[PDB]
Amino acid sequence: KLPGDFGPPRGEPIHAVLTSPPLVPPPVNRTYPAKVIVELEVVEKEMQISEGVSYTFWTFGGTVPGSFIRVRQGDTVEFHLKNHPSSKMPHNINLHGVTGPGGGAASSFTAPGHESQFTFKALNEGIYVYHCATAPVGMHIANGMYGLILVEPPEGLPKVDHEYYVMQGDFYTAGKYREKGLQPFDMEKAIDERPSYVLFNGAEGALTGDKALHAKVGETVRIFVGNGGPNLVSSFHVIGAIFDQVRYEGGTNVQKNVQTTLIPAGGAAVVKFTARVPGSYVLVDHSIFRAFNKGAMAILKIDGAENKLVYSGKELDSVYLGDRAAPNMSAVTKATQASVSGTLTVQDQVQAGRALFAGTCSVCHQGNGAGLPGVFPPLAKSDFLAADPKRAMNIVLHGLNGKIKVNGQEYDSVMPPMTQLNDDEVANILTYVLNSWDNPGGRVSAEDVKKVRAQP
Amino acid sequence: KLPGDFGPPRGEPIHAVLTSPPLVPPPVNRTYPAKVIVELEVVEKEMQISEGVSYTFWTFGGTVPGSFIRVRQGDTVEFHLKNHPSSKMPHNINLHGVTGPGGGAASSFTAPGHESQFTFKALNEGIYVYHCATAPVGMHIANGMYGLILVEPPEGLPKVDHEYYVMQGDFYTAGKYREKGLQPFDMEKAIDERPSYVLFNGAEGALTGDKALHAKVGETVRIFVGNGGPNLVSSFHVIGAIFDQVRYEGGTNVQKNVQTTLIPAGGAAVVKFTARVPGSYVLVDHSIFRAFNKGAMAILKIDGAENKLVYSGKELDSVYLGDRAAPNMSAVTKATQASVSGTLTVQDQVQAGRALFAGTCSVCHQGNGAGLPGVFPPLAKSDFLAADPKRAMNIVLHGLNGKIKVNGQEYDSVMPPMTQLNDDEVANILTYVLNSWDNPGGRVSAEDVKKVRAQP
Amino acid sequence: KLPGDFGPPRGEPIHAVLTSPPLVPPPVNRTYPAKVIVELEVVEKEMQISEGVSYTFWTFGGTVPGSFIRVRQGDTVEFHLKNHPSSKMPHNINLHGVTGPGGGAASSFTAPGHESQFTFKALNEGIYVYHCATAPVGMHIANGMYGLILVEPPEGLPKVDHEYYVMQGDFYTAGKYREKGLQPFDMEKAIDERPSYVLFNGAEGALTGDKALHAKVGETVRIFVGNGGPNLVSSFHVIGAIFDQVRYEGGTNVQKNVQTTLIPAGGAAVVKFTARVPGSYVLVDHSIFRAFNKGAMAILKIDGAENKLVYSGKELDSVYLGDRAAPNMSAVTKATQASVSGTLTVQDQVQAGRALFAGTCSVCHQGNGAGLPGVFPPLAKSDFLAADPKRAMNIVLHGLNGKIKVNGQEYDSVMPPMTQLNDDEVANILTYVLNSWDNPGGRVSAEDVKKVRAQP
Ligand code: HEC
Ligand code: HEC
Ligand code: HEC
Ligand SMILES: O=N[O-]
Ligand SMILES: O=N[O-]
Ligand SMILES: O=N[O-]
Ligand SMILES: [Cu+2]
Ligand SMILES: [Cu+2]
Ligand SMILES: [Cu+2]
Ligand SMILES: [Cu+2]
Ligand SMILES: [Cu+2]
Ligand SMILES: [Cu+2]
Repeated sequence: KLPGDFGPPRGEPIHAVLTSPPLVPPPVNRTYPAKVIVELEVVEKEMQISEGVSYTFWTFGGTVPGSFIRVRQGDTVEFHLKNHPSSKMPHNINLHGVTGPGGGAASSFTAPGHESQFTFKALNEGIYVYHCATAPVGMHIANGMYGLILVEPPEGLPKVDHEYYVMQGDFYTAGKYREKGLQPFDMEKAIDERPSYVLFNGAEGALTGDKALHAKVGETVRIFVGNGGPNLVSSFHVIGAIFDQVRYEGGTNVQKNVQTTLIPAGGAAVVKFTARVPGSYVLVDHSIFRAFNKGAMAILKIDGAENKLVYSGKELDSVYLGDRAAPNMSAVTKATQASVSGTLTVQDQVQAGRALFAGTCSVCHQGNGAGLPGVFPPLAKSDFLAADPKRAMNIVLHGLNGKIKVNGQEYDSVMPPMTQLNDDEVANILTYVLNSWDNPGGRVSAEDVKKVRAQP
Repeated sequence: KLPGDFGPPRGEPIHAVLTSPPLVPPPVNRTYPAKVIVELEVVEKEMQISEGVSYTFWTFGGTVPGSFIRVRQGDTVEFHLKNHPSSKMPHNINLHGVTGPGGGAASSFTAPGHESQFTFKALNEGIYVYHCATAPVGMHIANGMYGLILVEPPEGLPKVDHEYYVMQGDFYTAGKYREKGLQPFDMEKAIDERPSYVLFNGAEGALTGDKALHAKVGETVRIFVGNGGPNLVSSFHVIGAIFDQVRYEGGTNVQKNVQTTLIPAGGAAVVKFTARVPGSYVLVDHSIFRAFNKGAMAILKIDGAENKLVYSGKELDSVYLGDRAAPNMSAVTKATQASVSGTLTVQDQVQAGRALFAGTCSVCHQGNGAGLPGVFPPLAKSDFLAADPKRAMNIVLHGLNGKIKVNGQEYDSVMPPMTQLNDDEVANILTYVLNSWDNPGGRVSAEDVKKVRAQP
Repeated sequence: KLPGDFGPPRGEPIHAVLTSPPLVPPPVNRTYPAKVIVELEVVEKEMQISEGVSYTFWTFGGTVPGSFIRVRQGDTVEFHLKNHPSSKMPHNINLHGVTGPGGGAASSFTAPGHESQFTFKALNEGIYVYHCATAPVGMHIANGMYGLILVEPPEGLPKVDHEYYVMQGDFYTAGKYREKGLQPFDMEKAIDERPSYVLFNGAEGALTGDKALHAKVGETVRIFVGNGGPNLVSSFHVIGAIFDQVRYEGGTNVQKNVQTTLIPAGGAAVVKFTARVPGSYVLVDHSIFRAFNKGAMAILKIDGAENKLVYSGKELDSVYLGDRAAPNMSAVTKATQASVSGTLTVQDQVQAGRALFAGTCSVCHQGNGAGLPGVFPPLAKSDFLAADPKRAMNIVLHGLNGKIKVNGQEYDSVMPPMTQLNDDEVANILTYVLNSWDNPGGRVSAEDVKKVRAQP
């Protein structure tokens, strides 16, 4: 035979359940093959890739990753691709797991305002990436045109308590990481495989803080994990936990009891986790500068009873989660909007600075600015700061070392430079400091920082 | 014992069958261990890495990848490496799967005009990369000095209908992708792992168009897949199909039913495919900018009956294959030769432009230049073009957006910049357009494009 | 239950055995669960990353990688992290394999002069990376803050003759590869994943020459292999041998009989090797420019009887090991110290040049400078050199091609440029040549080379 030889479609056609990340459609829960009608529409739209940073995404179903598709092995799928009339570009679809030329791309070419259709049998069980395959293919994928399709085995997957949808992608902005405004696609960075962001589910903080995934102690969690690329291979890892199982695509091999696993560009895996201890468990790309400098972190938050026999210790997770430990960074979004409108207040800056100060400065100066006597000097009521508040701009951008004295105490240490911070970020952080802990007040502007950055 | 303990060589020595890519030597078809004499010669030679782009390759047996070697586990191999007297460099060989220092490299050091020999027992069954290991090793490998050796299990591999040889490599030219002429090796790009080309079998289009691999519906195909590197890891994938099996080197684990698989730098795998539906099936490195911007695409073309129950849809594959959908791009080769000779005609430019227009422009403007009314403006008999044919150079290089009117119709859309196109490519494409569809004619030269590219 | 449900700790607390690379603590050799007290101290210190190149490493226990920790699955581990008072930075620890938030990082935040403690049960058997997780996490890891923890299965691992500890890392210096002096961390290179060094065990030559690992023909060797990253994925490979087994972390799957294996950033594997033939077996990252241009090579040296039936050939391994074939390159270290002190002699330069000449020049000009008549011209008593010893600086930096005559013999070949050599390296190499083989003598200085490099 062929694989997936389960008989002809039976019953009425089914109009398929699509879901937006991070949710999954329900199990199909049937024992017969069906004709499944899938309707998916392309929408090109601006969304926030980071706080105060807009990007023109190209999407399947209005999200990155695109809508999740769920069918049964042996189903006949009638696929309808619509391209919204607001689109500027033509689009198509290639579904991994399809048996046929281009995985559909050859038959789904769709101009703005049009619709295409093609039909395929799902022979191949597994989790599979789908993506646009319109020239230039790389640009389409880089702009967010990918998602997952699950083809269930005929008996269905084993029951779990939660199923989630998480997809990594690499993104290429003309501006640098966290540079505000509408950021165009940068073809030069893309060709060179030098992304400015590496993200889960299309944005920094998409799955952190108040947007974390949830489960309880004792529960099992399945995550359908994709890597849309376009270019990067993920050293996919869960901090502080282990995967009971990892299965790639439709593969017969299943790895068990691993914590770090390589997902190819265009690859997908199903992972399973059992919650044992409460807290935040972090999904990262363990090519570590991606996770901690470019946005590649997502959270699964577990609630329930402690188990001190398994893990007994403090819970100070801002030291690595940094500015993503908090529920959100909406103050940054708001300050950026106000700056664009020309209505930025001191308090707007202060609250944005407060959000950014977490991790970035607090790891050494503490959340209250007290420092640690003799080791990290205070920012709280700092005579050194007050003596020349402007010099703080140079200190942040270019670091500080050597002997200094602060609130009558000697320091001889090293503060690394932080030149990667953008002008608004430095301004906002310093404005927060100046207006906290009985410091002199005032404000620093982005334009002030720009001038200091530019001196030799 | 050791592994491969099958007895002493029997019979007469065998003088081994070497083959050029993409073919494989026949199965050894024997039940006893032999002494196998291998003779392989290094040749340094210019070949075309892309149409009109020459490169000085360093080769084992005159090809990239080098000649395929096939032996049986337990054989004693007497290896003779010759370095042709025309070579400028010394060379040697390291065969993965050899048990001994340097995999042979230590004993096969061979100056131009000389020959070396060493003997090894093939203890280890599997598919293995071989490559040069002469300082600087990276430069030798980057210049094309790698291939595969198969060491069969004693009972032989299972019968299939076709066996093919495909090897990925990353290449480092001083010039940019598709910049014409003889391109030197670029050490700086190589150290930084920033290749200009990523190719199967040593050239763009080596396995596309009229050079595709072939099979029929129902047939099984084994591909011996290598990654010579030097630096890249391939997210190796078949578009529109699945691998029945993937086996790395001589490993005991075999993965089944996967579509995307990671091949390490210096790694090799045996994959198996069963043809089910007619059409072109694309082998790519799914770090997508490699596949679609740097040459990393190869084709397996399947002929036979349609199976509409499995796949039913149109077959417009130029939308992703682009300029590699056609049998070849020989017009580009020819135009480049003519340009070098100072005998480039308008028609030379037109035919080269026609080849490059596929995908690159046709995805939006159509193959006939008609566009799509209101969405993509026409190039065919375009008043906007005719009004200022020179401005077309800026449109290609730097894009166009905003309200415009063309053949009495309003457009308000976005044409992305295409700055990665080389000066000759832009010139040739525009010359094609000007001389097609009752457009005004004339020509654009590479020197014209160069001037426009250089303005602020 | 949970996994690792073996009963409560019994007996007295055990104060755990830590070891420095490349050694491993002994097998725990017990059949009951224990309370294990681990004491690990962070020390920030300058060490030599390469000969004459210093770097400020941040370390767990004074080494890179950090001290190896060995416990039994089911143990309760009381972990004490001390941060030495000389440290400038705060630090913490995340142990992969820990079940709990941050793998401990959340509870081990430790300022200079302080100590922290947290307790965890080792539920998960396997080899696991541990690393610092203090913001900015990437900088901490890049500076060398990683190591391995082994959690044994309850019955212990199978007996082998040797166990070794090898950990890859990528490093980011402001200066270029082999540029002398104290090299700061370079954040820009790190974010871009463009390392200047890629090393085993924290330094070039850490495991080469007289620092190689050892075993004998017939013996089995287990290596606990880590990849600390921060960013790179290793195409981990043994030259001239094969791995009997490769097992990732605590995974249930075990691959057998492979030579090349991908280790994720933050990943760890246990590999097993059986010595069959004498010689040097090279562990590399087979992204080849890492192994041969950035330091990613380590040696296992096997002593014992030859087996000519398995491998019969010469042993000229300087052709690929290059300057790492010799016991060390201490002459380079010494010349650099002398240069810094202003006491650099001609002989200091000569001996440093001699060390660097191996591979770099000897592959073509031979170890004795004789060249090969008609193919590679002589450096020994070279009239061409003597005629204009200064022009040798341009020859090394920028190459030489075309017809030339040397000791009354015609050459028409190509010497590639070697611009990646640093000014001191070129100076020292040429000083060696001038003072060898009855050449005219004199010296070339680094400042001379600097001037020539800077001309147009
Ligand atoms: C890794 C530790 C660390 C981080 C992170 C850090 N600092 Fe510092 N900072 C120091 C140390 C140590 C000094 C003292 C340097 C010396 O001894 O020369 C210092 C000095 C200062 C000073 C001048 C002395 C004083 O107390 O007024 C200012 C202002 C300052 N830091 C602000 C910041 C701000 C704002 C941030 C975040 C953008 C930040 N620092 C991040 C460690 C750090
Ligand atoms: C992704 C879609 C797309 C691709 C690919 C594309 N174009 Fe365009 N092109 C457009 C659109 C849309 C416009 C109109 C822009 C506007 O509305 O401001 C345009 C405008 C033009 C115009 C001016 C208007 C006219 O009709 O004369 C020329 C000339 C042109 N394109 C040529 C090319 C050539 C040649 C190529 C390939 C090198 C190309 N274009 C590739 C979409 C595209
Ligand atoms: C890959 C081969 C190769 C390597 C490696 C190499 N050379 Fe050469 N070298 C040549 C060849 C061939 C020529 C002659 C070029 C010609 O024919 O135009 C040459 C020429 C020379 C000459 C001038 C002719 C003479 O004999 O005096 C000098 C000096 C020289 N090399 C020094 C060096 C030094 C020092 C190194 C290492 C830093 C080095 N070369 C590395 C091959 C090499
Ligand atoms: O556990 N590493 O981020
Ligand atoms: O199926 N991806 O090119
Ligand atoms: O065997 N490769 O270096
Ligand atoms: Cu698209
Ligand atoms: Cu794909
Ligand atoms: Cu070679
Ligand atoms: Cu190799
Ligand atoms: Cu640290
Ligand atoms: Cu980690």
